[PDB]
Amino acid sequence: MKQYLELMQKVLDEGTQKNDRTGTGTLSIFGHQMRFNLQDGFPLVTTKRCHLRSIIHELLWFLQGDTNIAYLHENNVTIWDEWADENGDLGPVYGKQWRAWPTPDGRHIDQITTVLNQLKNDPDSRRIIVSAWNVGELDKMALAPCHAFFQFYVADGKLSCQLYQRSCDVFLGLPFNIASYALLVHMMAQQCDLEVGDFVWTGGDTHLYSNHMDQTHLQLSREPRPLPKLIIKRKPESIFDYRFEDFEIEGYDPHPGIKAP
Amino acid sequence: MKQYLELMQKVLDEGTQKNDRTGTGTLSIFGHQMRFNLQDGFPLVTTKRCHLRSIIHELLWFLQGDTNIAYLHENNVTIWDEWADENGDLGPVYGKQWRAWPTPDGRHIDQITTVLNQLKNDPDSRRIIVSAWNVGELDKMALAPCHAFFQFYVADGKLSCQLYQRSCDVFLGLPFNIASYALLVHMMAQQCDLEVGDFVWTGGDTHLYSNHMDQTHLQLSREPRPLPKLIIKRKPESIFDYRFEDFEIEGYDPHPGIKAPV
Ligand SMILES: O=C(O)CC[C@H](NC(=O)c1ccc(S(=O)(=O)N2CCC[C@@H]2C(=O)O)cc1)C(=O)O
Ligand SMILES: O=C(O)CC[C@H](NC(=O)c1ccc(S(=O)(=O)N2CCC[C@@H]2C(=O)O)cc1)C(=O)O
Repeated sequence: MKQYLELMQKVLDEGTQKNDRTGTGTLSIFGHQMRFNLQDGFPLVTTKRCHLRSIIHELLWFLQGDTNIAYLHENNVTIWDEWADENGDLGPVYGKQWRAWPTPDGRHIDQITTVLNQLKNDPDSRRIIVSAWNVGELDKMALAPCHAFFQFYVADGKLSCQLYQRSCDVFLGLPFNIASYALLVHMMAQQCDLEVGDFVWTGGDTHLYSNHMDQTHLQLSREPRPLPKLIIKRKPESIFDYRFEDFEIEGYDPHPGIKAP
Repeated sequence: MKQYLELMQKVLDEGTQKNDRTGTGTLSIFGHQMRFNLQDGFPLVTTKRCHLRSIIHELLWFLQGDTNIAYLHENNVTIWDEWADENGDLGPVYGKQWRAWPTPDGRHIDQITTVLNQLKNDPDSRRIIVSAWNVGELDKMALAPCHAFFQFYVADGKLSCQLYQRSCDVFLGLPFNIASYALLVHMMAQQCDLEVGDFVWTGGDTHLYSNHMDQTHLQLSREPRPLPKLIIKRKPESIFDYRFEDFEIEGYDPHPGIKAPV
């Protein structure tokens, strides 16, 4: 996508060499922002074929508050396999904080239900937020949240969302993360009778791993294609009732998938 | 400052006319990002006189974990007065979350100390973060955090920081918030023997209140002066041991103050 390819080029040109916790290098930058007007098309990278199937199952899994990979396993989505313990558990990662953030008195807070009620009853609210950054639960997680904090906003009947991503793997994670939040905006907009607005992406530590450099060079030699259009085929009773078969992507004409280690 | 006036101009050119929680109208945009290279000078707005005195006292108060206005009130800082209850309490706002976020199992996490240690021992960490957004306690607070989430980054011996401000009062709040975090970057850099890098400001709901519009256009008719300079005169034993008198600003020559209604 244009913005996505300018970000890759900027990391290559301006990133500083760093050594992560695995001893693998990265070129990284700090602080970046991109804006996707969702009325211009669904923001699925076209410079490499992305597989929406895994993006869709992961988001649905998030919304159910499940942190066990079984459901992902049942549908052949393997992106979380390496973090899962012997029982397939991840600890209280994304989903559990979105649906049941634990409070000290033993209660739980459902941020998604709060957000839907804020969108329907107080759309101008300046605090329509979901945070996965539960400081007191970080040590229990297989991984601290990367896409960690998001906010919704309503103007002229359009629903926008901004994500603060504290850590971004530009080649492998980003394409997935942008599509995931664009997807969520379409679903929330539908449940709230709103049109779609902008998806604003903000990055903190934004990096390209050293073993993604051939792939990055290959991807940057390709020209982006017009964005596809997302179709929701059925409007469920609630934001927790979507199914994989409800989504269709039309006009998606990507360059070939690019594998990365 | 150039970045600040450009943001004012962006809110005026693109903003959507809305109504704040109290009705008082707002002009707002959603999503914005700007950067201040702290070696260029301390980012204290020059197009209106700002008092750094209040900004300094508030930051030392945050760093102590204090949520009562007594300290501020004693030092003639009244910016939090309208939110305090009859005993001066604000609930577990900013400072409490920064220094003692309560976990489900009964522990408390001191996020400032955690960040200080991560900067000294693992400066390339990608999770050098402080969050004031404690979902479980937001409704006990007198106000939910505006400057809600921030992250540190280290490159070429310089310390940078990015703030996610979910709600921004551009005219009244912003000048204070920018100087506040820039001061905090200086203090942390001093404690870990680093140089200052950039302060990255990101906005969520970024608005100008309708009764700040003439003050905003008055400010927009002025030219930004050269940035002042920050001189810290001592190196305390910890990030929690700074004193008001340890900070001096030099070369601050602003245009005249502009009062406005909160
Ligand atoms: O689509 C598929 O089935 C997977 C194909 C493969 N994707 C990835 O490895 C991939 C995709 C997303 C991610 S992620 O950043 O959203 N993410 C989810 C798993 C943990 C990880 C994180 O935060 O570190 C991490 C890795 C790719 O080449 O895109
Ligand atoms: O010096 C003084 O007493 C303040 C005078 C005045 N400043 C402001 O009103 C001002 C300063 C800071 C803020 S703030 O956004 O940082 N903030 C701190 C008080 C509660 C408020 C909030 O979260 O809503 C909000 C307003 C100014 O002209 O800068």
